[PDB]
Amino acid sequence: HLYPGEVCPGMDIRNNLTRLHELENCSVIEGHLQILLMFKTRPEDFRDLSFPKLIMITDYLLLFRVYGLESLKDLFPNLTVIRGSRLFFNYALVIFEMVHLKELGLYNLMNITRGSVRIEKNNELCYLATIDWSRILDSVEDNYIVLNKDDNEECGDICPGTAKGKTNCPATVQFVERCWTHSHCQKVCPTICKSHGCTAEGLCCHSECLGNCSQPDDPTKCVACRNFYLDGRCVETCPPPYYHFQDWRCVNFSFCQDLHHKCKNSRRQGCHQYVIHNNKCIPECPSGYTMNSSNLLCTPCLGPCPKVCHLLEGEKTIDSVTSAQELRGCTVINGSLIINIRGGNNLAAELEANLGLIEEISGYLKIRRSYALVSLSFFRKLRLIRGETLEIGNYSFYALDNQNLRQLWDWSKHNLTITQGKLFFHYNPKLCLSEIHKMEEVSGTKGRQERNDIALKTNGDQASCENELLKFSYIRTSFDKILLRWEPYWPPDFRDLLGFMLFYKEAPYQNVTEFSWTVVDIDPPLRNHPGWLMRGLKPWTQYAIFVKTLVTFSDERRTYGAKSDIIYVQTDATNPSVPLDPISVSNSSSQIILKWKPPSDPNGNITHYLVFWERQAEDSELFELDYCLKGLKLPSRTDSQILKELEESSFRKTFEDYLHNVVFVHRPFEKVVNKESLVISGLRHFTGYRIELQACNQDTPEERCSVAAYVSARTMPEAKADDIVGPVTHEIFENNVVHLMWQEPKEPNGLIVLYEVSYRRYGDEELHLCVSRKHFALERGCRLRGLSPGNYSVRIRATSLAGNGSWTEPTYFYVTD
Amino acid sequence: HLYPGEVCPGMDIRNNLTRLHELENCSVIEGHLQILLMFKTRPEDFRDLSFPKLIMITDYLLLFRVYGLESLKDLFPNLTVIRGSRLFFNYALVIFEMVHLKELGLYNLMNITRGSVRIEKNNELCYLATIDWSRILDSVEDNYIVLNKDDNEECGDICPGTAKGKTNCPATVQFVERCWTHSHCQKVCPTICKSHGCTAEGLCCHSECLGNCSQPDDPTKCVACRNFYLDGRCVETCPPPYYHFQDWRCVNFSFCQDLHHKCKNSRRQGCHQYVIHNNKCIPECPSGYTMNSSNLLCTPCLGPCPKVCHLLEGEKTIDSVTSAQELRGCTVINGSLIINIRGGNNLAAELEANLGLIEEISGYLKIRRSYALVSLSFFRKLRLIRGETLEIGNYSFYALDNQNLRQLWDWSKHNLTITQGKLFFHYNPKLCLSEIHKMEEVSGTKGRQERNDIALKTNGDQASCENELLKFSYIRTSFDKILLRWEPYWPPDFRDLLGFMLFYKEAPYQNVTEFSWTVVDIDPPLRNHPGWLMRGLKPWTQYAIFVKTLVTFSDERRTYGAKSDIIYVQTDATNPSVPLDPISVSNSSSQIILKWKPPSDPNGNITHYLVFWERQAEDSELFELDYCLKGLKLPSRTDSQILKELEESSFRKTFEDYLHNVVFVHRPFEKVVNKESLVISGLRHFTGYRIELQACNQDTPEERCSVAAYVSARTMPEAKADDIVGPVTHEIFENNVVHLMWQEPKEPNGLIVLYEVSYRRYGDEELHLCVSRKHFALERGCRLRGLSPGNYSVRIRATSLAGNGSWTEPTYFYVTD
Repeated sequence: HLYPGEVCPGMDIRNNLTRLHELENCSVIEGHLQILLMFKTRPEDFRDLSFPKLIMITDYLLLFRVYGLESLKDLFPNLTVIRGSRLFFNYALVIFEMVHLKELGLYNLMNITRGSVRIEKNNELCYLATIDWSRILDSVEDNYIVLNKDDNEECGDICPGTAKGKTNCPATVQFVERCWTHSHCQKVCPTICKSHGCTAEGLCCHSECLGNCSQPDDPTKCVACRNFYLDGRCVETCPPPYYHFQDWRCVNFSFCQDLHHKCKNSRRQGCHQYVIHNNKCIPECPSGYTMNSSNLLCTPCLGPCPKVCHLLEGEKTIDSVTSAQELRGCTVINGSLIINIRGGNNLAAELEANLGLIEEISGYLKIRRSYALVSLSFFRKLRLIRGETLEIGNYSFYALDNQNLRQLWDWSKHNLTITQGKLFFHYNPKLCLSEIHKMEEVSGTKGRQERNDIALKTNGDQASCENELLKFSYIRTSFDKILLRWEPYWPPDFRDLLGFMLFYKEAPYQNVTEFSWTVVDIDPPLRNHPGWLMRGLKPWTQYAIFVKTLVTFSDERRTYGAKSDIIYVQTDATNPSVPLDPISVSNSSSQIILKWKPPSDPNGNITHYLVFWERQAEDSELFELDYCLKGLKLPSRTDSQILKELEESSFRKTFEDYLHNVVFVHRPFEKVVNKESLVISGLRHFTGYRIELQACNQDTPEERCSVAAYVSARTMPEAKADDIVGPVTHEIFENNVVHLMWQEPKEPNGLIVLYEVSYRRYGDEELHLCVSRKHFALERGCRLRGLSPGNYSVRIRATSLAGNGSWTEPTYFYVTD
Repeated sequence: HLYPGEVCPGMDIRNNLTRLHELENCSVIEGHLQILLMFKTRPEDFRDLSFPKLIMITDYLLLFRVYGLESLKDLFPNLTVIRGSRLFFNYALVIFEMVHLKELGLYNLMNITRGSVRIEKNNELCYLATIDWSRILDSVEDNYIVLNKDDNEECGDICPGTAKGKTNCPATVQFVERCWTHSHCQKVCPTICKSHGCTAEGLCCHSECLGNCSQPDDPTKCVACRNFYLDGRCVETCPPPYYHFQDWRCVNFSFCQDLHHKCKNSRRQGCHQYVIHNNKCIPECPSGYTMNSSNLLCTPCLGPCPKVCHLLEGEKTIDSVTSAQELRGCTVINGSLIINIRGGNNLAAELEANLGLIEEISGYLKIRRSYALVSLSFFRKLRLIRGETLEIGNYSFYALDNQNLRQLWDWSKHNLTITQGKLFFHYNPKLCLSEIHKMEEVSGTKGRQERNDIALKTNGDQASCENELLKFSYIRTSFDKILLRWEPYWPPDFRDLLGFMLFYKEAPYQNVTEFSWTVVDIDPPLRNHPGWLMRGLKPWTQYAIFVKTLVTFSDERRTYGAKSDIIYVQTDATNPSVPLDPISVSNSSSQIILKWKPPSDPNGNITHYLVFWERQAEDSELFELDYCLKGLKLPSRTDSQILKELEESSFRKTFEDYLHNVVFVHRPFEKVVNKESLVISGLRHFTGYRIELQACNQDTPEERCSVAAYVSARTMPEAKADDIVGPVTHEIFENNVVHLMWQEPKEPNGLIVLYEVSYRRYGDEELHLCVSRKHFALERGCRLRGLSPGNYSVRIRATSLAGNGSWTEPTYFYVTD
């Protein structure tokens, strides 16, 4: 009971109202309701149309360009709740371009479980601002209501009550009215119940009811079930032996089994092979599980487990990787496959990932005009071709007009078989007959092929199918060049040899398979080991080299020629480049940190670095030239943007190039090992130092390595070393000739630039005086003259390259009056 | 005189000082002086080295990593001016990474004509901040002086004068000294002369001297010539019969002629074929001119005129378009050409532009492993191959291992000949023997080719060389589909036919040459005109279709098969899409402008538009429902961003798709022709209008076209139409029953929502009152009661949907007391 009708799967009404009355009985839609493209329909047609039994909708509702529809108050008078199991572009209710629509009329919808509402292009619709979307939908932030008649202030939304003081329903927030139509207005239950709903008297329903109820506190009287529906009784969870189905109703095993039976054979278009798992009738077994036909339980399959991908009409054409995406993970293909890859990028890897798990093809495989393919290696696991379905002429393998196809599979490792039909190969220039004969002997189709089945004049013609072997004889290397030699091969008829080809490329690893190369041709020898010499190689790199002959195509038995094996050759090393960014920082009196970067061109492995730091004496003129005479200086020793960027970069690159073809051949030094930083200790304070830096790779056997990079730094001085020590003695010979004998700061910051002497009469002003190095040396101190007799005090300060010093303690001294 | 030595071309000193003394005599360098990579050099080596005669340098000066060089005061003691004719990376003086360098010493350089100075990485160089670059170089804004010993305050730059009051040279701007070394300091001439210079006494030189002079006002005593040098006499312009040479000196015809004689044969590396033009010995004739061997004048050559491009060692390999750029504009190639184009983009057009002007190849042409080439059409003007140089085997044309080569040239239009040697073709799958035989008959090489010269088994095998013709029999079109038929062709042996191929592509123009396509295969008929039906076409487009047979390669005489001619087929038209963005704007009482855009899918040519505008009556409830009762409303009728953008775009695209496969079949209207805008006239003021808009393409023969797009608008009202007209009459029946008989605004803005009446006692307050439509209709005016007797005035205002009106004139009226 609880539903007079059945459940109707969602449909797509279009272009005729005769399909709309299919809902004459059913009350719940376990699909989506879409009504669109209704042009000839007139408003008089909707006057006598209603679906009062429709209550529950699972997925969503869509309306688009339905002429003659004025309001839904009659179409869906009892639509209670939209479950929103599957959303339409993240929308559970879409109303788009609904001309002639005046008002919604959905006054019986209270709950929308998922999604938002998108109403747009409704130039006639009114009654939108009078809707409490907060009470209807839990999360209203995803709404979209624009370009309507209520966008501009034009809708006179009037709902019952105003003639009697605005009764029959309340307002909410500014306090604004909420109403659905001109006759029916929105109903809001008390907040004391979240979503169970309330009756007319306001009494709340049972916790299991959703939206509406008939008798308060009765799970058997709900109209909608919050969790699951069961024989007219809402329940939180379906007890055994019932399984939750479609997220809203509970079913027995028999129904799911019958649906699966329908889906096997008698359900072609998009049926779901329902299997029971985790007490849920899921449409399909999830990842890492398999379906067992006995009872349809998603048992965890061990390892790769079958995923049969039945093809539509038994034929699929793979043009690009996107078409292969739909086939991803399919191990067995129940049909025939066609490959027509004309172009793309980085193929044979994504294709291998998507299709490598294929293990069987029921029908036939056909490779046709696949220009970008180079090999069929991407069919990693392909083992057997059933070939139950055969093309015209009873063909199982069809290869045609492949330009770059060079091999099918490695037949020293791979196994394959074909049951029915015969092979076919035409217009495959780069595929020799050797693989075709491997197919006749391996696939067991030797007795099946007949005349004209395999083209003997268009397949093995332009291909490279050398069978003999070539051995390198003399190999020597160098820092730049490489000389190569091999045994002189001659075909049975010497006139049929055109020359050799040499291939080489950068080989960082050893995973080179020859499937991007530099080709160099070599003339035949004059009937003397033929060879070639390289010239443009980069030092200390591994190279992959192999030589292939080139023989003309005589009409007689093919002289297949010889191609050597792939070998790896490593170039020698040379002296590295200059280390980059040498920066020196002083943080102590004798500790200077040094930072740098590895050279841009190591040209080998950098075994050790080399740092030379030498003490630099101070400048000569700082000694014999005065710095306090009139006129001096304190020796305080401490697209245009893109175009200019390219110009500067090219200038720097030009100088780097100049540094790269130079053609190479008692100071305290330390060899840094595997470290890019170095500190120094035991240095004189505040002294200029010249730092020469080198990078090196070879140490013991006649060591030779890079050229030097220079940088300089000065250590931090000592604030104490410049202080004056010793009593300041005074002596006058005849007439106030003040001689000042006092010790010099024999440990200064570099040197003593000048002295300053200041003296002051008691209660009088102090007068200062300079003392130069030359004057101090010649006088062995300072000489003062023209001073009035009395008692004075002397303040002496010393200056160095660091800066001004500290005045000594004022030793007051009295000259006779 | 004026120069004891000759002029030395600029060189590149490197790795040994033995090349430096080559300047023992010459005094002017008409080149560039670069000294770099001097490692083993010691400072003692520079002690006894000087070049006092060097005065004038034309291009620039470069120093880089010259160990042992302390200062240039001895190297270049008389370098007066650097002309800077050709700059090094926009720098006329580069000093980079000069270790051991202390000071510049260039105290005799005054003028730098062009470029700036770049001094960088000089951790020892000082005397930089004491340089007046403004006086030296005219434009100093391009200087670059960083990362030196003067960047940090570490150089005590001291220059003579301080011991004697800073004399012997002045300062300039803060006022700062300018000096070159510790012994020689910069000399600045008085501003009264711009650049002619001054002597020791300050007297200015002649206007033609540059930098320095010996006797003031003497053009014959200058050291450098401002404009041009001539036999020790500076001159503004060289008079005839002398021509300006190298921008600084004048020469006779004999010298330029001898230089050209040296250049033609006995000058291999980079000589300039000097020709006299416009009184200048230019290195080469400019664009649009030619060289005549009689007198070497750049006469204007008529039309394409020869530009012979002699090749280095007679062999050039073209790998990419960049390699072809160097050959651009060359009409005759004196050498041999090799083509090895392996890849690229949009080839055969840029290559044709760069190389299409070639008219002759002296040596041989060789196309080898050119995988990306499709035809030799880019050799537009190639006519004759001289073939004086032949490879091994005496070959002139060498084509080898070309995968996509399909034709050489069209031999109904092109002409070609080859003098010496024989042809060669091997491993050209897509080139049939027909063109090779065309070559044997056209080039005149039929008698030269011998056995094994042309491969008969590896050229015309995989190619498409159909010779017969196919004629279409039945062709009919549709709006979407196309059905095609042709005459049933059968080869001589019916078993050798595999099927037909059909090609079609979008064909906007008719310049289709079949050289991007969609291929569809067709099975042979059952021995009944074979044909195909199309399904995925876009309406109203022109299609290029041609059918090519596919016949197996029998061992007997080739059944070449038949390919039809390229034909152009145009699909039918259908009803267009909806017009985009319909916007309506009101700017008058009856004028409303309308704007829109053409439909996105015209599906033909839009002959005319269709606009339907209908008057909409006002809402019904506005009449019978009061709007002034207690409780009312004034009817004031007026990466997540990327993901959401893609979601919205896909939603719109889904609805457009829904609109695209609909499968199609008395109002005042007007057909707009070839106009996207429309205005309307003669409309009631402030009335709702519904506008239905359509696009159309077919008019007379059973017209049918797009579906409607809707939009609505309202006209602007009249501020006068709402005014009240007519006297306001009053009458009291028994007891102050004030009846107000006055005319209604029978022409309102939509309708009269309500009236308001206000009356006031003399010197007292005014009280207002509403009047509803129903009350006004039933009372035929207003009724007033409960009013004290006396003299009053009435103010009446009318309201409409536009808004509040204007109160009428207060007509004071007296009721009996």
